[PDB]
Amino acid sequence: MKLKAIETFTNDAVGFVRVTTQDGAQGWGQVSTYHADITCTVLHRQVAPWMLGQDITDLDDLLDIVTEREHKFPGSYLRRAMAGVDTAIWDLRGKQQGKPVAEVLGGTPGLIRAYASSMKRDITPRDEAERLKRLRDTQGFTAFKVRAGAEVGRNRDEWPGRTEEIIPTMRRELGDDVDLLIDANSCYTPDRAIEVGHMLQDHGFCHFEEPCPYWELAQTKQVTDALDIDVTGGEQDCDLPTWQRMIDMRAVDIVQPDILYLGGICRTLRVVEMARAAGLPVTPHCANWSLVTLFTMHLLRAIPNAGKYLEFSIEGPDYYPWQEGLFVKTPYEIEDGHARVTDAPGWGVEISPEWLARSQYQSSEI
Amino acid sequence: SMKLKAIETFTNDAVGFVRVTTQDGAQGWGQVSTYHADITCTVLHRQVAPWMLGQDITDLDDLLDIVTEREHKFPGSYLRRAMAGVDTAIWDLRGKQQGKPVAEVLGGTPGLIRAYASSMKRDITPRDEAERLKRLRDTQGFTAFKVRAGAEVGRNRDEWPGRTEEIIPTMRRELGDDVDLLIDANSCYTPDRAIEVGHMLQDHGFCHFEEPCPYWELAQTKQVTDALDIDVTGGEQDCDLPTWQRMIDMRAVDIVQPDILYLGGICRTLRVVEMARAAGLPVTPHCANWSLVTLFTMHLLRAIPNAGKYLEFSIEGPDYYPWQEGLFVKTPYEIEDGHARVTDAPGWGVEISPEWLARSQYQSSEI
Ligand SMILES: [Cl-]
Ligand SMILES: [Cl-]
Ligand SMILES: [Mg+2]
Ligand SMILES: [Mg+2]
Ligand SMILES: [Mg+2]
Ligand SMILES: [Mg+2]
Repeated sequence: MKLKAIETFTNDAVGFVRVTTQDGAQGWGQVSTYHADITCTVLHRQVAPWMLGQDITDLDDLLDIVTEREHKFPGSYLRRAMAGVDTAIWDLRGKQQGKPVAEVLGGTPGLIRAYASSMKRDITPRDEAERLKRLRDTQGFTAFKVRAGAEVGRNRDEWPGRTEEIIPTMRRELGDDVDLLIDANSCYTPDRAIEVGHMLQDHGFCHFEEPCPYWELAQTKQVTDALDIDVTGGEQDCDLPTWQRMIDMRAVDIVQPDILYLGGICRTLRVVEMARAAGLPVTPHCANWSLVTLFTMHLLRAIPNAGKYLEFSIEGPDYYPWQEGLFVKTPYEIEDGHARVTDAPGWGVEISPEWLARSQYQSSEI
Repeated sequence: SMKLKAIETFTNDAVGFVRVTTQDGAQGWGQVSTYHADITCTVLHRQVAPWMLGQDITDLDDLLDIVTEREHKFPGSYLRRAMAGVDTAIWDLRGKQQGKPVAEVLGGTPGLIRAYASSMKRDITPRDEAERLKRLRDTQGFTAFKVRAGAEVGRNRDEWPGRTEEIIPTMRRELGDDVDLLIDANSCYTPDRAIEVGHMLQDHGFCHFEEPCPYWELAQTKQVTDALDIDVTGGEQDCDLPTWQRMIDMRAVDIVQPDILYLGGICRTLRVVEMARAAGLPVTPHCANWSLVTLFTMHLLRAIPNAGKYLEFSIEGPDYYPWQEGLFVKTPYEIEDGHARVTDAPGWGVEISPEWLARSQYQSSEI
């Protein structure tokens, strides 16, 4: 229908969005995490003005108008902001139809296999394998991702030999009955990445993520065509034209869009379409317990070319202190290695009234 | 001293200035890109200052790369708009430390730069547009003029039926045969429609066709460039260096037009200038208002080896840019027979208005 108001409730780490249509119906979404306060300022300054009082039936076209009206601001922030209104609108639709978003998207509620994703690089290989082994046995995870090199470390490792050690260590401690994934986070050059690539293949890994600087498509494509193991990437890509370019030249084997970094469900679905047309699987990026993971769970239960599993961060409050207490009831309980999309209308989650009380509020209305 | 001790911003919603201070106490003034400058300044302190404070600014290029790598999850305009403010303040500091205008620090010399009168309006009839530009031709001495075609990112639609068809011959008729005529479509057309418009431009001697197609569709722009004889230009919204490399490598345009502040500063703009230089392409930067962006461009144009034909010079008044009034103690934009001037004053050679600063929103970061 038509939007009458857009409100944001945020702190520096995460911000939630509530949209209200003319008839009074409301929906809840979330902008991308990290510097969420800046993102919400951008939302009211450059997104709300173009969406308020407009028909949201053709959301794709409306979001395009936003980016065209703000064409002088290509990049992350505008899209992180857009994602908040988009996701709130989908929650609205689900609640209006009495269906979870997965169903509105043409899918069905149910379980989704998840892979335990480690975010740490400072942690020692021994301690990593140890905590992931406990999760394998207590939570039922059958897929695990660890870190390689140093974050955008210009070919330098977290420390001499960490990557060499962590590769075999993980396969040794977790056994041969689990899937192993690794993420270099744009640390290596095509050649250094190829070196590491072989060490990975020798130990059974099946996922080599962001081996080279993500903005250097060519370098990445060199690794992808040089290795047999799957090379993946795309989490930092929020530009659709660049997405099409990446998929046409096939710089990767698996595409990994982040629903919120990309600009919402609608825009992510465009990448999903580009991916299937090229016959590529979609394994989204979602690295924390904000709503980004839940949004991805609904998406994976609806798209025809979904990857093998849902990225599920296994970090605690020491890494993500801000994600504690966000919801009345967490939607992230794991059941034998799987997450669950329930039949609750919309996203099926409630933002903590206490968290909202402490948030910074801002509204845009017509 | 070459180590930053502090970074301060003075801003309002339209424009924000940056002052940097080295450990020895030396200071330089720069500016972040205009428009939602308050947000840009917030981004500057949150995502730029933390990586630059306390560091040696001798190799500013590498330091700026570190900023983009540390903030790799934030590709896009805002981070670069913020970085541009620290970068330009550092160049002012260097010029002042050396007693030289930035143009000289960059390897160039002070002097005149030919400017082209740039109209920003589409909601102005071809008749009134020609009239005001003709008067500027006679009173200011401009010999180059740029007007607008189509509707801004108008999806092939014109501001109104037939406006572009009328404005082309009107400018040539009214301004005469002895002036250069440029036009900017601001991403309005599809390649086919742009080519039709291109033919009209060529039929009336225009020499510059800017941003004919959506700027993010390099292949579309290239099709136009390849089909038309008239120079096709673009690049003002491009802040990504690898995209710049792709655009130049594929020869999508005939003239590159980086905006010093949208691109992230002088250092980063110089990287694009070099890409263009090696490829044999000229550089005609974008600078659309009387904030410091135009002055920064003036200094750059007095130094690069592959400069284009002229400096973009906005001729809009306070009805269009109310916020650019009273920014400086003395305007650096007085025109002399169609030319702007870079003086030998150290640094940028300008002083921010104390009154404007008094009314600004202040924020500082220091170590
Ligand atoms: Cl941005
Ligand atoms: Cl860049
Ligand atoms: Mg990753
Ligand atoms: Mg391969
Ligand atoms: Mg232009
Ligand atoms: Mg040509």
